[PDB]
Amino acid sequence: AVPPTYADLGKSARDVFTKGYGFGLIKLDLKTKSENGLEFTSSGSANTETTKVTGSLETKYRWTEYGLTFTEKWNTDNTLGTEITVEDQLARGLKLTFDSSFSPNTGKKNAKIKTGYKREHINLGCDMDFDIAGPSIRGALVLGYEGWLAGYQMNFETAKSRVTQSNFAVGYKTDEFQLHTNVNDGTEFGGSIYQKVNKKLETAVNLAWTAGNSNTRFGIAAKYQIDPDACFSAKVNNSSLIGLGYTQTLKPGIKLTLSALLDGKNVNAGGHKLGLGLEFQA
Amino acid sequence: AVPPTYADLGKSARDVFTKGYGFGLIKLDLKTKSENGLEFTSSGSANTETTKVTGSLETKYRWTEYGLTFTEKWNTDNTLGTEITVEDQLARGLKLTFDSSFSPNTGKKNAKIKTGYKREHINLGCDMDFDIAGPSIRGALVLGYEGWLAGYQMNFETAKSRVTQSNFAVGYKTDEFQLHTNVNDGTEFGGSIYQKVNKKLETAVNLAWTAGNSNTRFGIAAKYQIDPDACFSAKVNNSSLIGLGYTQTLKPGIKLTLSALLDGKNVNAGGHKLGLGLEFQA
Repeated sequence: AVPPTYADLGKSARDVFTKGYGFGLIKLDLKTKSENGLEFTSSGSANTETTKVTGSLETKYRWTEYGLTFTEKWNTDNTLGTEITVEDQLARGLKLTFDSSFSPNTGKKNAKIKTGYKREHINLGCDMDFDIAGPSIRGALVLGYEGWLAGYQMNFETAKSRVTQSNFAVGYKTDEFQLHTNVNDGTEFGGSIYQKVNKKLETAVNLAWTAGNSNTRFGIAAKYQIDPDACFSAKVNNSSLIGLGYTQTLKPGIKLTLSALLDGKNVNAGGHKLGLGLEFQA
Repeated sequence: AVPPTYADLGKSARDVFTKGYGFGLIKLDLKTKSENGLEFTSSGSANTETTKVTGSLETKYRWTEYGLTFTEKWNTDNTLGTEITVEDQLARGLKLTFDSSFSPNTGKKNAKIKTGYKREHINLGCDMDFDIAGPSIRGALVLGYEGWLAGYQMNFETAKSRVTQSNFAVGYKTDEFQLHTNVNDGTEFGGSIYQKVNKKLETAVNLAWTAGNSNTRFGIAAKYQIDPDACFSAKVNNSSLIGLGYTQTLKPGIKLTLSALLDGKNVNAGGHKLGLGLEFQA
């Protein structure tokens, strides 16, 4: 197989915890993809406690004839963004992205070049961040061998002339099961198991702990596809948090989400938080 | 005083009937705004009778140094739209709007120029619709004299080369009282009284009837601001419809509306119409 990128090691397990829940938010997501042409994505988020409302729109065109993508982004902080991508064009599995950002308000310019090469057993990348703050280089390599996966990931900040990030991951990955472990910066240790237990049930267990501290954090989560139109998520962690999430397809490509976060204390006050999401695909 | 535009004759009364009700819709609006800068709204609307779920974004920038507004709209059905407005710029009370619509999916283009001039006693407008169907021109004039209002409104469709619309209105307007009458096309007769009865109560009566039919339609409506956070609307018409609407600010910038439309008939056969609106304002 072609292995995942370094960032995607452990992603499935991460998804069982993160998708299906949006506590303290009212979320609106709109997607309109054309079989032959423009793709439009907008997201809008109200935080129900701060009354803050966030927004972003994205326009993306695929010229699938020349392996090209052009994207334009806009958000609520007046941050503008363009991204050009070339994939599979100079060689199979090579991907080159130029990404530029502009902020009319502040005049903050950012540019990035991201390069990726992947093939059977190997997934490499190298991101370059051009900045006033200072250029940094992020490199990643994932090697795979009969279901096993080994990866290394680094960041170099040129102004401080020092690696400021050095991450290792080891894992094992099938289509029904995933083991992931990592240590960031010789300091943060993490592990996860992901299980596709049947056609209707996904489960995940997550662990995290830190050099020099004897405590351990863990979470257990599930996702149960009741039928093709309804989906229940439940998760607990050892800080005493319980998350619940329910997703209902109302009409093809329209889904509605309710979620509740509950704490390990009283319920006659501002404890258990709520969330609502509506997702529309065209 | 500067009189309203032709379209806004009778608006207040119309508002008592229309605002605070959304029967057979579930609506969700998330908005953020800035004195200097952007204003932004993303919207989602389910029609519970058609099962149709609609989604919208709108971006507004007011450059009030140059009398400019730019507005940008997007929806699910692929329609895009821009509106540029110049006001008070060539002369006091002059307003010019440039309006374009585009469909990435239909290829359907629409363009409009709307011009308005207003000043003491006079409000005149002229809208040009540059349609494939065919250009049409709408003109309007409203004169006022000591609280009285008289207006004429016409539309010319260039493909049929004939006036297809000829409307007269006569009215009397104070800030606590409004009388409006009109006849459209020598055919549709209407009239309305609006009363701001106190700081908390608005009332409206509407009449409508049609040449060659002896029947009359009428409606009575109220709008009662219970306190600054809660608002009740009630209306009845002589088709036996009862509308109820209730608007509550739950937290500053979060407003919930419930509304019911009830027939005069059995309530155990599925004829009542419900609605729910939630607005989130940053």
